[PDB]
Amino acid sequence: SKTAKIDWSHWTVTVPEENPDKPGKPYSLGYPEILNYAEDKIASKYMYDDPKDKSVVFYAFPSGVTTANTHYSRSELRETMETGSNKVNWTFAKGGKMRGTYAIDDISKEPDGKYSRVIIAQIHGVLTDEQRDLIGQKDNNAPPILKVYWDKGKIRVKTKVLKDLNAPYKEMLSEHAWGDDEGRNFKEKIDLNTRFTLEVKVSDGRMEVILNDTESLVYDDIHMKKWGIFENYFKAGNYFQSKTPGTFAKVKIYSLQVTH
Repeated sequence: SKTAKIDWSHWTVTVPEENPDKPGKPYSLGYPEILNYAEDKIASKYMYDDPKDKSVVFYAFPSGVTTANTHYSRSELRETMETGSNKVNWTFAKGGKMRGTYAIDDISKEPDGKYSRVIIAQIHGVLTDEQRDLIGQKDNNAPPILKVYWDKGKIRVKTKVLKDLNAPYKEMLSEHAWGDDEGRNFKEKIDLNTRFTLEVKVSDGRMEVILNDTESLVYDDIHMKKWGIFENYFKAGNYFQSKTPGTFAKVKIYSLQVTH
């Protein structure tokens, strides 16, 4: 192929720029209009081809336009395991694997001279409509159980923990029941402009993140078991973790594969 190996039939994209038809909401493309990204006057600014090395660039920066739970701007893919649908999602028991080949093509520094941080892969929980309505929530949001960062020359992983292990079901369904773990870093330093591979392997009660098919960070304790009540979708691209004026990142993806 002349372009990156990304199966567009299983992703939507949200970008930093406002949707003119939904003031205050970021522009997005799903299937099949997402295939037109190179020619879309809005999206092609933020998701575009590098034909020289067959990558797709995800370019993001603080735009002031974000979605409801989001807080930072993004140029990022959201997995649709069923082409055309947001509502079909997977449990950890069902499982899933995502493989991507990435490079951090460019990124800003913060005023203290340290690089800005960027989230390049996630697993995001999502409530079913039945769960949402059980607890009376305004939308289907649920915590990002996995966030994978590029952070000052390392790949860093953050996961969620259940704060109270005897919390009842309806409490467990709320984001307030889930806190952050302490974070874990891969040993291998990843410089800018360096291809690396990420693989995320999810199965019942178990989440594994692999860098360059060498080191694995494995999550398999009680919190992964408790997390089984959620459905999930993968995310990949550039969820940019700064609002400092003038900051940005560009994340290249050469290959992206999801299986269930």
